[PDB]
Amino acid sequence: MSQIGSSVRQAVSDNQSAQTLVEWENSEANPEALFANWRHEFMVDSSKRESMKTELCKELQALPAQDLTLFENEIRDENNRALVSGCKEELLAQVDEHFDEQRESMSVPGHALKAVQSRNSFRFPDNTQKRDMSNGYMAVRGDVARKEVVLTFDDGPHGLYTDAILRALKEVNAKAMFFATGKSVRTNPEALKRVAADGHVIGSHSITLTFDEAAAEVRGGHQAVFDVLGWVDPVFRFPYGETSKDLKAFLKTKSTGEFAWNIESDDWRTQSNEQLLARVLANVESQGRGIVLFHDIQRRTAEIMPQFLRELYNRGYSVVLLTAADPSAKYNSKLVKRK
Ligand SMILES: [Mg+2]
Ligand SMILES: [Zn+2]
Repeated sequence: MSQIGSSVRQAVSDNQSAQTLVEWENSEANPEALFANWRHEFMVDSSKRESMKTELCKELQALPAQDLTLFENEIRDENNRALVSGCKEELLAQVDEHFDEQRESMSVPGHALKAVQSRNSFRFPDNTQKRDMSNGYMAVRGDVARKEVVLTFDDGPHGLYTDAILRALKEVNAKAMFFATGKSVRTNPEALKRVAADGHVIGSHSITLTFDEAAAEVRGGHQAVFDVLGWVDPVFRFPYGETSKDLKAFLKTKSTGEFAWNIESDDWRTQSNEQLLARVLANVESQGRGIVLFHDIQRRTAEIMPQFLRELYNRGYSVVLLTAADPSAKYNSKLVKRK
């Protein structure tokens, strides 16, 4: 199996050795990238298909279940159906059994795959705060008060996990900001509509360039949201670590807020549910307030969301939604083409 096995082991290794999100973003063995390349190889040489399948299955089946979670989204992705058809059910049983075991030790269990009403029976107060985005806006902590946090979710919607996150938020009257990506929106428009219907803010996150190529990436995610909903909030998040002064100026000209964050979840890193809750809550406490970075495409984030929300409440934190001061801004984005 050596090249496929080497790449599988490399994904796991790089995920553990990365010190930051940006470093992990720099990996050459990101599972999404690995499977995009395998789909291409599979397409272009039919003589290699059966051996790719047997090898991929053997190498993924060799992983400990917790490590296998790194590849879960690729295994679930119907685009990869032919690659994993030989072992999909078995792999997903291993991952599902892992999250079953993880759930046992939680006082407020969640479930990313099915609709569960958690044990949460509290309600965060409404707390929506307006920001003038007409000549842009740079958010790090978002100008919120002590013990206020803004929950933000990148790269969705996912076909399953986002709805679990929505259920968790709704149960406790929490609102959030979603920075959707074009690819996810095109795959899952009905899920995006459910996010919209639950009162959340929805902007975009680009994913990869010359200035014009980068600007086109900024427009494209915004356009995808707009094409589904008839609006897109004037909020945008760069590809992590982007420093371009030109793109920052562009956003201001285009009356769109630029959202960074100050509270890391590290939810990109394979880890136990326990570890993830500990890291994100330690960072909430360390910072005291601000903007939290989650990914609604990360299963484990959906699994821990009810528990996370209960701990925010227990710890005296309140959830804030940031939104444009101009309620019409979402219908008149300078990043989208009408009609
Ligand atoms: Mg505004
Ligand atoms: Zn992202």
